[PDB]
Amino acid sequence: MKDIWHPGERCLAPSPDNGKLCEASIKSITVDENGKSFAVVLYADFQERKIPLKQLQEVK
Repeated sequence: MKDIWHPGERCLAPSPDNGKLCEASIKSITVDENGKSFAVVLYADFQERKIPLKQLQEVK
Protein backbone atom coordinates (compact mmCIF):
# COMPACT_ATOMS: atom_id res chain seq x y z
CA MET A 1 0.00 0.00 0.00
CA LYS A 2 3.10 2.20 0.18
CA ASP A 3 4.04 2.01 -3.51
CA ILE A 4 2.77 4.81 -5.76
CA TRP A 5 2.16 3.61 -9.32
CA HIS A 6 1.64 5.76 -12.41
CA PRO A 7 0.66 4.65 -15.92
CA GLY A 8 3.71 4.27 -18.13
CA GLU A 9 6.01 3.29 -15.27
CA ARG A 10 8.37 0.33 -15.39
CA CYS A 11 7.52 -2.37 -12.86
CA LEU A 12 8.08 -6.01 -11.96
CA ALA A 13 5.06 -8.21 -12.56
CA PRO A 14 4.27 -11.95 -12.62
CA SER A 15 5.47 -13.32 -15.95
CA PRO A 16 3.00 -15.18 -18.19
CA ASP A 17 5.75 -17.70 -19.01
CA ASN A 18 6.51 -19.08 -15.54
CA GLY A 19 4.92 -16.70 -13.02
CA LYS A 20 8.30 -15.42 -11.83
CA LEU A 21 8.91 -11.68 -11.71
CA CYS A 22 9.91 -9.99 -14.96
CA GLU A 23 10.19 -6.37 -16.03
CA ALA A 24 7.13 -4.80 -17.67
CA SER A 25 5.28 -1.50 -18.06
CA ILE A 26 1.97 -0.19 -16.73
CA LYS A 27 -0.36 0.56 -19.64
CA SER A 28 -3.24 1.76 -17.45
CA ILE A 29 -4.46 1.80 -13.85
CA THR A 30 -8.13 1.26 -12.96
CA VAL A 31 -10.06 1.57 -9.70
CA ASP A 32 -13.49 -0.06 -9.61
CA GLU A 33 -16.64 0.21 -7.52
CA ASN A 34 -15.39 -2.41 -5.06
CA GLY A 35 -12.34 -0.21 -4.42
CA LYS A 36 -9.98 -2.79 -5.90
CA SER A 37 -7.14 -1.38 -8.01
CA PHE A 38 -5.56 -3.16 -10.95
CA ALA A 39 -3.07 -2.33 -13.68
CA VAL A 40 -3.04 -3.46 -17.28
CA VAL A 41 0.57 -4.58 -17.68
CA LEU A 42 2.43 -4.82 -20.99
CA TYR A 43 5.29 -7.31 -21.34
CA ALA A 44 8.24 -7.30 -23.71
CA ASP A 45 6.47 -9.32 -26.44
CA PHE A 46 3.36 -7.12 -26.08
CA GLN A 47 1.37 -9.62 -24.03
CA GLU A 48 -1.10 -7.92 -21.69
CA ARG A 49 -2.29 -9.05 -18.26
CA LYS A 50 -4.67 -7.67 -15.65
CA ILE A 51 -2.66 -7.55 -12.41
CA PRO A 52 -3.89 -6.39 -8.97
CA LEU A 53 -1.95 -3.28 -8.05
CA LYS A 54 -0.67 -4.83 -4.82
CA GLN A 55 0.96 -7.63 -6.83
CA LEU A 56 3.32 -5.24 -8.64
CA GLN A 57 6.85 -4.68 -7.33
CA GLU A 58 9.31 -1.87 -7.94
CA VAL A 59 12.28 -2.56 -10.21
CA LYS A 60 15.60 -3.26 -8.48
